[PDB]
Amino acid sequence: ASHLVLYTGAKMPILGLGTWKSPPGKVTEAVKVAIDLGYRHIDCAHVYQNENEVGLGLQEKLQGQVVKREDLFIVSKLWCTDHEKNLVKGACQTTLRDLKLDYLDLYLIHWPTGFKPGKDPFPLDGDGNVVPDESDFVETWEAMEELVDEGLVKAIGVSNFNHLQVEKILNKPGLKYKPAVNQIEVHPYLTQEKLIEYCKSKGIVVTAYSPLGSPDRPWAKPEDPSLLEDPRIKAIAAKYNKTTAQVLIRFPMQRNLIVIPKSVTPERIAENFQVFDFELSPEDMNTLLSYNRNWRVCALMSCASHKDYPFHEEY
Ligand SMILES: NC(=O)c1ccc[n+]([C@@H]2O[C@H](COP(=O)([O-])OP(=O)(O)OC[C@H]3O[C@@H](n4cnc5c(N)ncnc54)[C@H](OP(=O)(O)O)[C@@H]3O)[C@@H](O)[C@H]2O)c1
Repeated sequence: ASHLVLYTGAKMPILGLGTWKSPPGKVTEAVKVAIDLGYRHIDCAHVYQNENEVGLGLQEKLQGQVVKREDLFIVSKLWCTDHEKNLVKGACQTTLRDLKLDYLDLYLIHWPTGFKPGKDPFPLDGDGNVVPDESDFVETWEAMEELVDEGLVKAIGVSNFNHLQVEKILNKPGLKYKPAVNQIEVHPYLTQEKLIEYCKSKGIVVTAYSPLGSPDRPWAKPEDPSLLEDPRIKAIAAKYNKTTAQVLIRFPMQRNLIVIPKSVTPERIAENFQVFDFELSPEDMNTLLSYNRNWRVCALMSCASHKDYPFHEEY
């Protein structure tokens, strides 16, 4: 479509640049190059440790009159150690200052899981699992609502919430704003049609993260399945005279999901924008959907015992 529309009215660009694992000394040029290629949406997060450097690229493009702030759709996320209601405004302000922006277009609760506050991002105990705080994400949701009320963010949403977690927000007494977006892992090996269908029935947009399976994820050990080099999808690419990457990016788009592929490589940032020039015929769509192995790349195993760990539920 080019954009999907959130329930607030705001047009959210269907393709965005992902910045997880984009190193601080590469992400400014990547952001700059992307905006030069026409990307108008950047997905960021406090925990990626490069929002300052994202802010540099953006500032350059905005002072250089290459883009108007209204044309940009910048997303960031509230980290797990900042879920306590009193910590939320502070975390949104750090992110705003680092990004050098006055408001965010979308701010997401990054994971349902609140971790014990402190500077350490993943506070681990002696057994090695993560330490929980004393908060419920419904209380965090309320402080996220105050950010809308003050004009710090134009829309709020969640990420990696299962449908019962989304339900607990939707059914909250006093709910002022509902999640405009649920950003979740989606790719052939985790097609997520139940959660997607659910959010779509509730009028929540879906952003598919890790559209290519994340080759650069630290935990990639040699025996892993590589979506990009899986001969089956490379074959349907060959037919399309498109790459495995461009077709794995076209797939969520054809499902009416926002896609945010990550690349710091200029050439691949341009290739990933070169997806608006074709359609996959319905057999192809069915051929990729049938690869649902329910293979998660972002499982957060360290937090599997957490009361709000999202993935013990089916969807
Ligand atoms: N909410 C959440 O919990 C959450 C979790 C994970 C990810 N996300 C978001 O989703 C974004 C994308 O997911 P991801 O970074 O995990 O992985 P991804 O987009 O599936 O894959 C990124 C990897 O694939 C490579 N790649 C990108 N374009 C390519 C192309 N055109 N051809 C060949 N290889 C290509 C990248 O290499 P180079 O970068 O070296 O080019 C990088 O190694 C993240 O950056 C982040 O913003 C959100």
